[PDB]
Amino acid sequence: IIGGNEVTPHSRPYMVLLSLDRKTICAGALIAKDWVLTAAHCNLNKRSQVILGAHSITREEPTKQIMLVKKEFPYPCYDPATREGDLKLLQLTEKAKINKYVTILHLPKKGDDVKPGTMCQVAGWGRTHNSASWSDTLREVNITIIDRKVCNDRNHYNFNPVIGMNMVCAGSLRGGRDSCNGDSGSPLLCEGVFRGVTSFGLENKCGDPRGPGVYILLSKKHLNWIIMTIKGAV
Amino acid sequence: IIGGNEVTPHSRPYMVLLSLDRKTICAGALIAKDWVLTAAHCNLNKRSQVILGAHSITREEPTKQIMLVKKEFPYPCYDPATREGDLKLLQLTEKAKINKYVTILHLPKKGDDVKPGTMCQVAGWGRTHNSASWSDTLREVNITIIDRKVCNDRNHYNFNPVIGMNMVCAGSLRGGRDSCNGDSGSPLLCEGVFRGVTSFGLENKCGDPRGPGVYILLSKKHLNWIIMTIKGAV
Repeated sequence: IIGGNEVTPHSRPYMVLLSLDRKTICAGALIAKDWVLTAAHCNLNKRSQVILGAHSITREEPTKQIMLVKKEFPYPCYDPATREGDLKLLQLTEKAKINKYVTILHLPKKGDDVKPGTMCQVAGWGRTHNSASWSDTLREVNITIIDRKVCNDRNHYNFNPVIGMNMVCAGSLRGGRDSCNGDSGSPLLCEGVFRGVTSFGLENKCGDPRGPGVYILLSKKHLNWIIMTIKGAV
Repeated sequence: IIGGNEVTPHSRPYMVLLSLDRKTICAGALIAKDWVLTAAHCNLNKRSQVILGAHSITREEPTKQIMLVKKEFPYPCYDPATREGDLKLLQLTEKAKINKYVTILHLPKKGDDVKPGTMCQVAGWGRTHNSASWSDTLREVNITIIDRKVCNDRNHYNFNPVIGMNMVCAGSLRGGRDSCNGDSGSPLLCEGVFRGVTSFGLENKCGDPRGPGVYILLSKKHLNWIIMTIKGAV
């Protein structure tokens, strides 16, 4: 997260810290006791870890719950080329113990787009401005969705890549306010409601005006798949 | 087809006439002896007929090879909301008789994106100008590829629907030359190469400058699905 601030320890109990390996981490959201929603491009291995109730990566916290992935459910229509439908569902081998520091983030009751100018927040352990490595403590920044037509104009992504109707832009026309490397998969909340999944921006150009954050919109389509997968398995 | 002309009987032996029902028809392309490529939104029913070597819908022709669909293969990631990935492979119960009036249209070698200004054409038995009734004879129109960026400008689709990198726009800036209802599924030919499949325009406004024809681009992802589907047997 760039241009944000360190949140109050455990003030965002739905945040999931995904420790992929020693060189990369991602974020996610607990949408069910045994289900985590993250980005499809976030690669997991035997060295990865799904941590709940955390604030600091290193610090040993009693609230943390390190869970295991029973099975990965990437969005079948994911297109790694443009990062379309960049969503992946993590089924946990055991139900997370829901409490005050570990809670569920409910899905959007409807999959409607987000109007430009709406205010949204984004949390994560990704890198910041004055740093190259990830942030040890959770951070969040306030941003605003940019009209997707602007998201595609010459001052921005300029059809490279194209931002479709299942994606939202958000950040700042001036920049400085944005999610970075490590925040991928972080749940995008607008006006207090889960609306998207952090997907991508300009490589190494986090916070740069031309690369406002891009999030997968929890549209009707995506929503129907998510719900179908939670109940489809056992 | 609007703004075109009646082709020479059987001068486009690769064209497939899809008689869906009594109220609707579509077009397609014979990409293999027993394989027809058409649009996913073209609905077929028990009494639908895949007519080959046709020119007239009504008139009786000895070059016609009335076929039947053995199984439909719609694009697994086709989105009916945005007509995204609007494609469908039809497997015929029996292979066709390749002759002078019945040919196989070759698949693109590379899933390139046609450059703006390129000359292309489209044939179909769809409706024409001032003549709301579906043409009885096959027709083709010479069209040009319209820059995707322009295809999304305010003076056009204005990012709604949004035309992605997997879709191309062709027709005319001044309008008048465009594919129409009934021409769905028809193959887009550019420089003599199969480059796309007819998908949509503007409801009852084909030929309108504001809404140039949108064609699914035969990109790599799409071509692979095609080549991967045929080989599959079970």
